[PDB]
Amino acid sequence: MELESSERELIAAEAQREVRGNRAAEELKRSGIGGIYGTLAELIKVKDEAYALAIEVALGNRADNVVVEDELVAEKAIKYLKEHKLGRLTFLPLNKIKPKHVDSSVGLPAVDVIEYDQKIENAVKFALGDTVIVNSMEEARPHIGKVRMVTIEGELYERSGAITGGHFRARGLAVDTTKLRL
Amino acid sequence: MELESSERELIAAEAQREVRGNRAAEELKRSGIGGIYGTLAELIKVKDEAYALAIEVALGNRADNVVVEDELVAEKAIKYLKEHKLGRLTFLPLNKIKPKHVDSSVGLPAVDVIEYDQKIENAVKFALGDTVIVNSMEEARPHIGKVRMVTIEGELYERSGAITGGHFRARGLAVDTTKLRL
Repeated sequence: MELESSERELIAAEAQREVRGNRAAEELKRSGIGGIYGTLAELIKVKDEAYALAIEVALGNRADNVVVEDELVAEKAIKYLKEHKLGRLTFLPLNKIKPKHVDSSVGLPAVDVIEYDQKIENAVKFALGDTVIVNSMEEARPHIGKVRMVTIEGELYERSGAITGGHFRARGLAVDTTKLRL
Repeated sequence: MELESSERELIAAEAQREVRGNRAAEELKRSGIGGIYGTLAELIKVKDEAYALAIEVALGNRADNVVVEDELVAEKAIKYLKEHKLGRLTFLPLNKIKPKHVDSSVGLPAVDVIEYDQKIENAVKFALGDTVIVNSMEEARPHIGKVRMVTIEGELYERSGAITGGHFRARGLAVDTTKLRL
């Protein structure tokens, strides 16, 4: 991230996602259930640090979704979660999950700035396939409700028209600007 | 909820949503910004306790979304959140937000079991407008990816094909079945 504020935002966003979310995905890899690939967070790599915040924001909770071979794998995994009291997960079955697509030239498709195994493409395009990265809130307002957009600084415009904004980074304890304790 | 397990699930789901989520919506009502109606959680009432868990699950995080008059209200509110370091919110602008609709006879439309002010209908139908309530996971599998469904016991099938399941209720400390301390 170029700006300090952007870097702080990214660290904060990442920290908050860790607190929400459920490490149960790890326990699933010891269930013996085959056909579980992992979370999108484990499967997607950002190609360019300039878009790290945009991709974190555009993935949002989808980062914690678990990619699986099919709906049978999902139902088996859900039984395991229930039996072992491991909370909840969202599963993305490769044969069912519907890819989304960009249908405009408003900006840079988010999928262009990530790397992932072609095998899980349906899951990746479901999460990020119609997301476009734009530079600011100004260059976004005309398309609210018609294009999914994320700004470089981390505002999110769902295609539905839902708008998400504000700082990820918290206020924290105040720190004297004066050097009162050298 | 008929079953004890369902009631426990509902309490747990509600408690978990409270911990996630941000009470910043309350601070917004003191910003002087007009055209803010409140969160969907404050605006929707369940008509029948039998569907309380289904509606909690089908709303999910949308329960914390803030309904506003238009995108101008959203952008003003986002500036306020940033200035006062109040974290993030998702806004639903009534003039932009896209209602969803049920296009099948698979089961009971979720909107049929709630009450809400007609004024915010676009926001409510955006969240719940294509959700159908079905009785179990069995009566659901054929339509994975073509109908948004929630089971009475709280599994969620997004129209995309994403499947969410598992207990909301936590294991907790073990409790002797033996009466060892009368």
